[PDB]
Amino acid sequence: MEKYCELIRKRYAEIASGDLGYVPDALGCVLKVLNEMAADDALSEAVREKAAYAAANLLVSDYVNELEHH
Amino acid sequence: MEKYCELIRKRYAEIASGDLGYVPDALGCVLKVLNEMAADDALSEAVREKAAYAAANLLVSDYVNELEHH
Repeated sequence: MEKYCELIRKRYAEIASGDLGYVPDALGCVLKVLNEMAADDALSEAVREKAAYAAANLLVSDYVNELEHH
Repeated sequence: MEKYCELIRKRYAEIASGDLGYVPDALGCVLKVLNEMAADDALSEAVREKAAYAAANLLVSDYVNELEHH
């Protein structure tokens, strides 16, 4: 937990405490956000690429059934 | 796979084909990128928050041992 920036640590504490809700489909949640960023022309190409690669790598991994997760 | 943007589908095909490398720690890879974005003052606060929330949610989920991953 220590390696994460302040904002992630804050929001982690808030999900855990019930100040924020929790999304049980946690892999789906990360894929949704990474997909939005990858597609966001308002973001730099470097940022879009970083998001895209992490998403693609997760899909090709065995953590997700990339055809049928959602 | 169909719901993802073109960039993610392209990079997925490239990891799968060997035009790009693969990162076996796929959950670590998504957490690293989300953490970089969450901390990036060059990105809008809305974008930072979307990245932070998805990362925090993944950490609190049981997909990752958030203290001891990596």
